[PDB]
Amino acid sequence: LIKEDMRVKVHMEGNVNGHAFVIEGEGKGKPYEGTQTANLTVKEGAPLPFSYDILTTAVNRVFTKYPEDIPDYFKQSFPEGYSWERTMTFEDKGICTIRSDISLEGDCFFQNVRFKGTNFPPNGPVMQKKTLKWEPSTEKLHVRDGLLVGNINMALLLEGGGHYLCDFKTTYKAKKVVQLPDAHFVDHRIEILGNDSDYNKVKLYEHAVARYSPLPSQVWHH
Amino acid sequence: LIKEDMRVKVHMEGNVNGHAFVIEGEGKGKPYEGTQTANLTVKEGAPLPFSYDILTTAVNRVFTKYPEDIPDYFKQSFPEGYSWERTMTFEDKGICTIRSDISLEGDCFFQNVRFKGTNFPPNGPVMQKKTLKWEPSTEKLHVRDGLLVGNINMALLLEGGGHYLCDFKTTYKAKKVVQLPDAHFVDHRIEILGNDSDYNKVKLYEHAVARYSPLPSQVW
Repeated sequence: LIKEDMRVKVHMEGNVNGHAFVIEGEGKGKPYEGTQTANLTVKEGAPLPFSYDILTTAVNRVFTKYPEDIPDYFKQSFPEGYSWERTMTFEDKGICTIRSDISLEGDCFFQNVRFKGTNFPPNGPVMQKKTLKWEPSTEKLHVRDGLLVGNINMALLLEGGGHYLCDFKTTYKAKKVVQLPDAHFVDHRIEILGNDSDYNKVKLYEHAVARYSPLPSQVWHH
Repeated sequence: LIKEDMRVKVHMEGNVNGHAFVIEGEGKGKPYEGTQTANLTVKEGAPLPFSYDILTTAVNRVFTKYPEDIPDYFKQSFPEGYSWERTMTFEDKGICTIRSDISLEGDCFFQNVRFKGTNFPPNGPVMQKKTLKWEPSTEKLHVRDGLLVGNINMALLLEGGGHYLCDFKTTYKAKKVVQLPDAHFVDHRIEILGNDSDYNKVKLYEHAVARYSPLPSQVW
């Protein structure tokens, strides 16, 4: 069903500090390898007056390397697929709320995303476009009320040095009954590989790998 | 100054939901391997009417394995040492604030700890003692305001299933100028190895290893 090589289609409709935008993307990835690349084009709202980086994580946990001893919530969901809802809570009170529907037609995932950012300060790094990138991250995942929940301490590296912090909560919800995993981790690294001056054109990449703690337990448990 | 085998001495003055208590500990560890074990004794305030697990992470990042290419903020700090302050913010409005001073006498670290906990629901997992253990964790650390800060999405496994969440923020402050690391991670596993039913006597272990991302950057 989910092949070694798969395609990606992204539509994103958004609004940040009252600024409306539409982004379209096409990409490819290796689902079992947890890697993918996408090419993003701004259809509306150009030139974006805010940091592109707030958008990149909204552009699919199907692209995560899962070891055999951890049930794969996301690959198991197909062909029905899944959706997710995320809150991005920034340390200066900027907040983003995102919802995405992940469907599959043929070899291509369609990712229909709704993005809203509000309350970013005019002098802050988002509106002044002072971010360089996201640090790589570790997402902690558990089951809460029957759904899969991920939490992350994210940090955007800033021009002139230093970090601008963001707390990520995502709730992932399969559209069919999938086998649920114990608490685990996903290591991430998201990166813009290339862009034009205005970020109207962007080449984006993510690598993600699921795992347990690498440290052995000292106490036997069932 | 830091040998491959080192000693620990713990003194904790505590108060949780108005319950006063004192804990003394003695332990040993391998600073370069990231492992240590401690034997803790409730000196005053026995028996504790809350879950022991809230206390355990309060009971020294000098016991973390740091690779060559990440500056070791904690190990550098000695002989002068370091202190830390942490906020534990639970999903049910329970809150802990903790301060710790870490000094070194001979081969023995002395960890002088003040623990304050408030606003735990009287029918919640902490006051009702329904936690099983902490999950293992990954702490993210970056420099802020000239000091080292770590954040963690922590979780306690519950009797009867599921997790009870707690967000950790820690600020670590060295008592001399040390070379500061770039943003990195510390993976942890804390475990109670053994206890008497009251938790008057607890054997406690932690393992921690510092690292960068295992994923290679695509840009130079």
